[PDB]
Amino acid sequence: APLISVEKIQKLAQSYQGDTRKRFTAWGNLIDSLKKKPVKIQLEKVNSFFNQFNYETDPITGASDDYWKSPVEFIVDGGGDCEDFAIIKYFTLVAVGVPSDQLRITYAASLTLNQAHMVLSFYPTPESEPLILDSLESKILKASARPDLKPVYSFNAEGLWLAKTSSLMGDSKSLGKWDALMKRME
Repeated sequence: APLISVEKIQKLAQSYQGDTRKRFTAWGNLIDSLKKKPVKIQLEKVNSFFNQFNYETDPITGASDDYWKSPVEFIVDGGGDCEDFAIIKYFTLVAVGVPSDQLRITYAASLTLNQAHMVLSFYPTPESEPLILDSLESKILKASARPDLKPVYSFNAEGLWLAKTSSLMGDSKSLGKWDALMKRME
């Protein structure tokens, strides 16, 4: 189960220069600063730190790009699409100590944009309404406060779940891009 660590990040920073090196250093400092902080602060600061980056879209569809970026690729490129934002936020939150089973990257239909839109969902308990960490909204809001998002499926390092339409947990590796992304991280 692939890992982000401050030590790995510090070494990565040294292999780059200029603003790219600074981005790696800032990412590791973020992770160090958020350990043993209140969950809500962990969520907020990971959300806000990454929300500053370049938001990419496919210039033809206006939606997400085909390729899924690992956290290191996101840092190197200085950004990515909505899916890439959710992915780096996920791995960073696991790194600061939020239990992975409370985090599910969520593929949703945007009823307002008329296109797919990915976010990170945080579940206080499995039967709670999730809190939505988004790249097109600075606030973290409950699912019911985001009626513009209709979840389709969600996933993390461990599993895959279809949105209702408790459920059977598929293998996360059956998402080809996700399985490949996690291997790239090894």
